[PDB]
Amino acid sequence: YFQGMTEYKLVVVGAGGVGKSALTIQLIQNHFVDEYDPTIEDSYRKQVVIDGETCLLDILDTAGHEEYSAMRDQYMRTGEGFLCVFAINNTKSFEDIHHYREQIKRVKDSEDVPMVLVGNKCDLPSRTVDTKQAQDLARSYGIPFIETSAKTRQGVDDAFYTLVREIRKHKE
Amino acid sequence: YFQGMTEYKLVVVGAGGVGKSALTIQLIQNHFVDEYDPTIEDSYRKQVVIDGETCLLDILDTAGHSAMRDQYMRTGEGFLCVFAINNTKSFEDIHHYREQIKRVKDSEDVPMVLVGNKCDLPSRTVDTKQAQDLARSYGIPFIETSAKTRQGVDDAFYTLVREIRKHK
Amino acid sequence: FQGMTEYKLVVVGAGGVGKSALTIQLIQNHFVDEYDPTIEDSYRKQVVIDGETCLLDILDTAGHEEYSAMRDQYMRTGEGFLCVFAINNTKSFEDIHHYREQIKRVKDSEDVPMVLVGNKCDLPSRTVDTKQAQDLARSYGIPFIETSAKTRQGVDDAFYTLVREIRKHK
Amino acid sequence: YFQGMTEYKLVVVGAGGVGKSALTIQLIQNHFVDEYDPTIEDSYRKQVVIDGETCLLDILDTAGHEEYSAMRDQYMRTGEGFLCVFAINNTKSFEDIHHYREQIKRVKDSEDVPMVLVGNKCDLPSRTVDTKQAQDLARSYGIPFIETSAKTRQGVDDAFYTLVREIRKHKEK
Amino acid sequence: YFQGMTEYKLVVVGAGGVGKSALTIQLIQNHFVDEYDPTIEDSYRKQVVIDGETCLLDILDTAGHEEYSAMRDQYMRTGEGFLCVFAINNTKSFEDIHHYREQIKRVKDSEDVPMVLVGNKCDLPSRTVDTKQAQDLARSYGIPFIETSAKTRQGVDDAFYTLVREIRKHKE
Amino acid sequence: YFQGMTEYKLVVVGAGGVGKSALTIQLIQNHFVDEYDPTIEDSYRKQVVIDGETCLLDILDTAGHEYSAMRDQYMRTGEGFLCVFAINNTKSFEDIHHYREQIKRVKDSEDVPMVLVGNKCDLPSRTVDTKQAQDLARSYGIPFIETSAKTRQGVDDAFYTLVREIRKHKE
Ligand SMILES: Nc1nc2c(ncn2[C@@H]2O[C@H](COP(=O)(O)OP(=O)(O)NP(=O)(O)O)[C@@H](O)[C@H]2O)c(=O)[nH]1
Ligand SMILES: Nc1nc2c(ncn2[C@@H]2O[C@H](COP(=O)(O)OP(=O)(O)NP(=O)(O)O)[C@@H](O)[C@H]2O)c(=O)[nH]1
Ligand SMILES: Nc1nc2c(ncn2[C@@H]2O[C@H](COP(=O)(O)OP(=O)(O)NP(=O)(O)O)[C@@H](O)[C@H]2O)c(=O)[nH]1
Ligand SMILES: Nc1nc2c(ncn2[C@@H]2O[C@H](COP(=O)(O)OP(=O)(O)NP(=O)(O)O)[C@@H](O)[C@H]2O)c(=O)[nH]1
Ligand SMILES: Nc1nc2c(ncn2[C@@H]2O[C@H](COP(=O)(O)OP(=O)(O)NP(=O)(O)O)[C@@H](O)[C@H]2O)c(=O)[nH]1
Ligand SMILES: Nc1nc2c(ncn2[C@@H]2O[C@H](COP(=O)(O)OP(=O)(O)NP(=O)(O)O)[C@@H](O)[C@H]2O)c(=O)[nH]1
Ligand SMILES: [Mg+2]
Ligand SMILES: [Mg+2]
Ligand SMILES: [Mg+2]
Ligand SMILES: [Mg+2]
Ligand SMILES: [Mg+2]
Ligand SMILES: [Mg+2]
Repeated sequence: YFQGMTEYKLVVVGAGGVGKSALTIQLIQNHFVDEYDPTIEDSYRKQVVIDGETCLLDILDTAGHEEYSAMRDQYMRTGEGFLCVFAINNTKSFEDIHHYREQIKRVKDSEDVPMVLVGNKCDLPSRTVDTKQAQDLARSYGIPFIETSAKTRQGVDDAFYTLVREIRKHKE
Repeated sequence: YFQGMTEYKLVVVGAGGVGKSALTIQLIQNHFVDEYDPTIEDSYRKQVVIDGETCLLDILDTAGHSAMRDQYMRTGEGFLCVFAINNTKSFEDIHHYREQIKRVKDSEDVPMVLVGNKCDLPSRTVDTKQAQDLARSYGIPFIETSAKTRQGVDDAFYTLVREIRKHK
Repeated sequence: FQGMTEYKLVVVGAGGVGKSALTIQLIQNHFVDEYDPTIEDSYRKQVVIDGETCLLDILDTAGHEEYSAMRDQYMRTGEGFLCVFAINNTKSFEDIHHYREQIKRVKDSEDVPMVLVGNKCDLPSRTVDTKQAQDLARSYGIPFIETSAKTRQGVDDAFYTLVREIRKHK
Repeated sequence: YFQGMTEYKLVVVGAGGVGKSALTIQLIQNHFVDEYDPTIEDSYRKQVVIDGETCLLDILDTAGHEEYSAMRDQYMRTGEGFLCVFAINNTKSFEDIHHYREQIKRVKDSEDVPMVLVGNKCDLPSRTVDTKQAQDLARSYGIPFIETSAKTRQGVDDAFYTLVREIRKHKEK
Repeated sequence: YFQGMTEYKLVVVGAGGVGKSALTIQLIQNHFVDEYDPTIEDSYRKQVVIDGETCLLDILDTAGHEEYSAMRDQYMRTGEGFLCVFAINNTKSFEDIHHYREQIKRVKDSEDVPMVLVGNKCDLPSRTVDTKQAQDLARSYGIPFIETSAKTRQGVDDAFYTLVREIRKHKE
Repeated sequence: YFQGMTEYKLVVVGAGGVGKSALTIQLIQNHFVDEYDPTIEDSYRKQVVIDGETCLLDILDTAGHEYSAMRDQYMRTGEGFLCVFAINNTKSFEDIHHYREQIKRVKDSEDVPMVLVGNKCDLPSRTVDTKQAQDLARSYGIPFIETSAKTRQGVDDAFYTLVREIRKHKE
């Protein structure tokens, strides 16, 4: 019997300063955070309707650089789906993506972990990572790619909702 | 791909005067209709959330008292079979509604809920136990309702949606 | 703001008083006619109470349970308690004292958010008068609400009132 | 041009103790008030959907007996529709209804004022006003009658929603 | 009396590849479809509140080039309002608009059919159709013009809600 | 006791043509108004959820250039103010200090909930630098948000941020 809404555990990962927090806060509060306040670990909750199903999103916002690596392994084990975020004006953040992905696959001992590749800050004019390169990378992993802006809200709901759909597909 | 909410086609049947319209209008408008205006055929819609899933209920309210009857039985996915707990004849009619539905749909396992309406009234002629035994014999849920007090109204419709979902 | 406020509610009272039926009416808008004894079950629902969005975590307990350290442990997680009796069952009403003492013991406090709930008000076999229950609640400084899980009278109100009691305490 | 939801100013009137406040608080908070705390004047707001239209209910809960009569005139002038409440166990409250209706018509200087007759406390066993008598009275005025219980919530939404429907009919005249 | 929400039958028309599907999917799923999968015929539904009225939108997503022309006439007869979509980087799609409009008017035997002119892909830098020219075209038909991006979601709700308002004006 | 949702009286001020109406209509109707129809006075309402609290927003849309007793009246009744300039209109930005001083004078307070709004951020012809606006907002101790009534960038955020500023002030 139904005891309450389905819950999804989402984890947002990626390099320092790519906009992990800004994406999450835009989703939760409809607020753009202009300041750069480095994260240690924050967790958020939101109830949404996706494809006609009520969902409770539990979202873990992670540090760009995680010092205690056992803590990183713990959230990778518990997370059901991952947003892997880079910034489209930060080539290094893009090159870091494969490390996040490998870490997740290693910890979960699986090649098929729900994930979405997110190219954030698409509102900025100084793009250094081409859409084509990101799409090719996502295709090589068999995952969706979405361009986002925490500032304009382009793609924000879509990135989170797409990840829930990937989790749902994986469980079906 | 998701093209919009799930739709459920529900049909409310039973003898004249048992409260089919009053149940439906209570669900849709939160209004109790005190007058008895016999129905020909009316259809209503409401979006609800049941067990975390959004769905569009299409509800067909039928006349108590035949090609038109067959047509709505064919299109219906689930049926509320309503009698009034102060009307023994309406209860005895339930067997006929059930057989008609099974015949038309060519199925033994058609989502249905047995509804004993007007449970607010003191002059009960149909025992709860008798209705429960009948529902058990059909393998369907039984619910007592009052379109006047709203007791069991949402439950009757939501239960029927749950029966459709089980069947699908 | 990291998301809605959560409230941990625990439903206690004697065997058969309608703790599960009240909870399932809240969650599913369904009346359960069958009596399936509970050990421990948990439910969740988001509601709006006094303009504030709340996530309710509801723990539905066993009415017949000997001393358990494990019982004490889950009860200690509760922020507020519905203490339920049935208005046709005098012994369930007399057992309310025991539930109240248990809650005070486990929470190690005299001031625990609670609501007294007199369930099955639809039945003709009332043995506990409204005034007696109101007097008991007044003696504890808590609200009394009469409910019927069958008609749904007072169901939302019992849970929402408990949330208001928790908010007052915080 | 849409500037936000339509607002309806609803006023709840009737004799002392008939359950005006209990009805309103049941609507607003889903809470039954067992205590009898006599009202002076309180205002409540709730957004609801009625017949597919979103609207803001501004509800003025009044005193049974209003001492300052200019204050009474003021809310009757501003009110767009009125719930006239009696209690089904209180014959005097029912006999008062005609006078509340006449007071409203006098203040508004109109014969066609949106109103609903509400017979409250229908959960109680010692009924002194028969349903038929209330229905006959409502029919004589051309208005809806609804039986309510602020305790069980029977008819509560219906009473308020029906009044909004009466206001809409009057406005669409 | 009231038997449940008002239903509006909306039809999305225009040249191949202008973003008819992408607009509809953005509205329904808050998802941007990056791939180009040519449509035959798809129908979608959504309940929304527009100007305080609860509406059930039935949206018919059409093919750019309709081969069976009796099928085209049938959906034009049943549709209550039309989004006529072009892409602001595709001059040909803009020059085609008058053909779609004439088809609709011919089938409905009316000069007063609820319609909105939609200039889609306004996120792209390679604009070939000037806003002023589109506004002038809309003005010549007596209909609203809205610039949209199925990608950023700019104007998407507005285009559909504006069409519902046009239908309501025609019904009253 | 709870009598229904909390109401917030918001007032939108700023020079003629900066997009006060367009911002408000975007919020209320999800509609971008392309035409320039000068405002006299309009009031709008919307119920929203902000940080888990249901709020009724009462929004007063004002004339760029005002009868000054009428101006004083809405400034007295307003609980919070969006002070709007257009990022392509230097003069509208220079006017901001006058609106702020008027509000502080009328409300006889140095601590009035306000948000500085740089509107039309979709346009390419920017004449007011973000740094200058941020410095000005910081000098007043208020939030700064860039908006576009056209793209809807920042629109909800401007109004919701102002409600959060009012809530902070009311404790
Ligand atoms: N223009 C623009 N700036 C953005 C966007 N997302 C984030 N930023 C900015 O980039 C900076 C870093 O954002 P932040 O969310 O803190 O990054 P983070 O990835 O959470 N960092 P950390 O790993 O240290 O926790 C902030 O100044 C923020 O305003 C975006 O989409 N567009
Ligand atoms: N007391 C009470 N009266 C009820 C209840 N349900 C319906 N009624 C009353 O019974 C009468 C008939 O109800 P109605 O809805 O019209 O019945 P129906 O089954 O739709 N009739 P038909 O088959 O002619 O369309 C009315 O006077 C109505 O108010 C109920 O639960 N309790
Ligand atoms: N008439 C009526 N029966 C009720 C009501 N609430 C519960 N019941 C019935 O009482 C029986 C026991 O209810 P239930 O919810 O299982 O009780 P419980 O308090 O959860 N029992 P346990 O402690 O063993 O888990 C069931 O048959 C149920 O239908 C009520 O308000 N009215
Ligand atoms: N049983 C029952 N009691 C009710 C009902 N409505 C109100 N009461 C009770 O009757 C008493 C008076 O109710 P209240 O709402 O204060 O009445 P009022 O009309 O607002 N009084 P006043 O005119 O002084 O403000 C309270 O004790 C209340 O609990 C009802 O439907 N059922
Ligand atoms: N950048 C951008 N691309 C868009 C936009 N809308 C659509 N596209 C892209 O344009 C292509 C065609 O879009 P699609 O929705 O299939 O077009 P259509 O009008 O439905 N095609 P058809 O008539 O064949 O069914 C896809 O690659 C899609 O991603 C938009 O607003 N911006
Ligand atoms: N590109 C763009 N144009 C905008 C934006 N906001 C407003 N405009 C345009 O600017 C013009 C003036 O907008 P309007 O809302 O009337 O300004 P106002 O500040 O309310 N004027 P007034 O003080 O006379 O009432 C209109 O043509 C409108 O479309 C925006 O964010 N971007
Ligand atoms: Mg961070
Ligand atoms: Mg009928
Ligand atoms: Mg139990
Ligand atoms: Mg009162
Ligand atoms: Mg297509
Ligand atoms: Mg203006």
